[PDB]
Amino acid sequence: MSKTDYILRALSKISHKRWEHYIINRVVHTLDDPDIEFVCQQCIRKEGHLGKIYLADLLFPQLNLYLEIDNDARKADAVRRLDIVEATGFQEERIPASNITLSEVNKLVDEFVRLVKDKKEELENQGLFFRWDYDERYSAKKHINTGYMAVGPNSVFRYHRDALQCFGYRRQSGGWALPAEVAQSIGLTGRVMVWFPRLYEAGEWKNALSADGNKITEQSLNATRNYQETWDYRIVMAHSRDELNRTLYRFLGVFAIDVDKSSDEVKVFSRVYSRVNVYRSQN
Amino acid sequence: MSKTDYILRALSKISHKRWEHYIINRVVHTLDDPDIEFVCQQCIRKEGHLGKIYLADLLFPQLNLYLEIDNDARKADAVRRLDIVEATGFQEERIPASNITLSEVNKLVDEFVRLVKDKKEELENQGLFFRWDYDERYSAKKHINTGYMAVGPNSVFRYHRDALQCFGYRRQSGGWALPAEVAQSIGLTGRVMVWFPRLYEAGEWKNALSADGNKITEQSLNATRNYQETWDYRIVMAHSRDELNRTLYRFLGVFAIDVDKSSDEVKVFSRVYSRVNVYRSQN
Repeated sequence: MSKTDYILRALSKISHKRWEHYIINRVVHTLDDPDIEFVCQQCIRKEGHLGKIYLADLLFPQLNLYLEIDNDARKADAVRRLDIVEATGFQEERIPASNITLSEVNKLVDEFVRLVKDKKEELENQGLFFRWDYDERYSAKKHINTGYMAVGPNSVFRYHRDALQCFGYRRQSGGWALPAEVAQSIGLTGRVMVWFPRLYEAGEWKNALSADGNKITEQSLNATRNYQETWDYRIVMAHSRDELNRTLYRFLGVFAIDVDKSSDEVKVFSRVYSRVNVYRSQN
Repeated sequence: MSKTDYILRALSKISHKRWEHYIINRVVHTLDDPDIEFVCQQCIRKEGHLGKIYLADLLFPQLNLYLEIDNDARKADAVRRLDIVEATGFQEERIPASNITLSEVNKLVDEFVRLVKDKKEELENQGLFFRWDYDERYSAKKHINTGYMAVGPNSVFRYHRDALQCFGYRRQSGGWALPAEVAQSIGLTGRVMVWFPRLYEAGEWKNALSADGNKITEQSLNATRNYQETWDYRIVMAHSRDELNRTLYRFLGVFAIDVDKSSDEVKVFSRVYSRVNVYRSQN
């Protein structure tokens, strides 16, 4: 789907909520910068472990900013396809969709579009800002540039071959063991794999994700596939879906078996690191 | 329906056509002037007697400007509710919805929004520009100010009492005879009425409007209501409908019986004047 195709669907998909459509459409158009990513109607986890999902109306991946304008339909469904993103150290600006006039409302938008304008001066003054690159939407490139990978809007991957490239894949269905070299290089101590899990009942696994974002539970339905956990860390790239029901893999963080809580039938993994360095064979 | 309610439905009703929604929404927002009327998806007759209806995407009543971006669904239906407007001496600017990039497309919008910007400098320099007045959307006020009334977006009226006020109604179902005073005052010579016709089969009349806009045909179904035309001019304010199926009365022009072509059963009226002065008992 083309960038414009993307841009044109983004602005036009918000016709349910009339107030939201205005304010979204105003700001994006107002701003008139095609070097700036924006996401619409992205469900979200916010600061503090709450298990509560919020709907962010505008999110700018490349600045840690989202706009909120104050739904159980979407929230329940996105969760259902793990279409969530953890937006921590993400600035929240807000706009009230009640008890206000347009002349004030698009004053706020006028103010907020300055933020977006000004919070990009910093990232350009500090040489951290990298112009929106749509065609590398779901690739490694960003991550190899940065050298690390956090939970966020950025760490999403179309295919397995795309996340494994951040961990030395040169050539990857199911799981991939990092070579002991890279494992140690990126600063994980042990025996380490990337896991591409389903986080629901699927074939022979009834898996699950805590509301927290912080505990994976996995339960084998078939028992000939009960096993002993030999891995010290799992880097988890969970199966999830688009608004258009396409498969993406979301980086959930680096997890590790909780051994007391775990069993042969039912293992429990806790989240240990919410980011991870990425491996380039350098210096 | 509130102005904002209007403004917010206007921008948000265009989600069928993705290219159109962008360009509409860009320009209106881009322009950011609440002292400017705009209409969306207004079907239209254009220069030269063609009987061909076009869809104008943006129309600014208070400047004779509409934007077109290049449908049989709407066209057929609007006609069906006489939701047409004759836009003559109306400037046409155009934008191609095919074989173009966004960076160019919103260049055009950037240019076109200058026109809208600059074609309002004239009407302010020449003291003719009167800031958008939504709550008098369908009233007489405009017309009493101007002193005359043309076919156009402006000459539309919620109730009969609203058009008859332009012709001396002080207090009006069916037809209203202008007093001989006003008839002569506004410069029509004869015996003159305002007609509020249905322009289709309705109860005891199978009426019709030529594709031209220029000939009303009326045929009595009941025959005890065949009559001799005694009126010299009919000022016609035709029954029509909103996008939301509310009744409005559109000024079609000043018409007169074509006597050769007419009959007892079936009278034919031709359009003689496409505007009309309006009566104030002055000087």
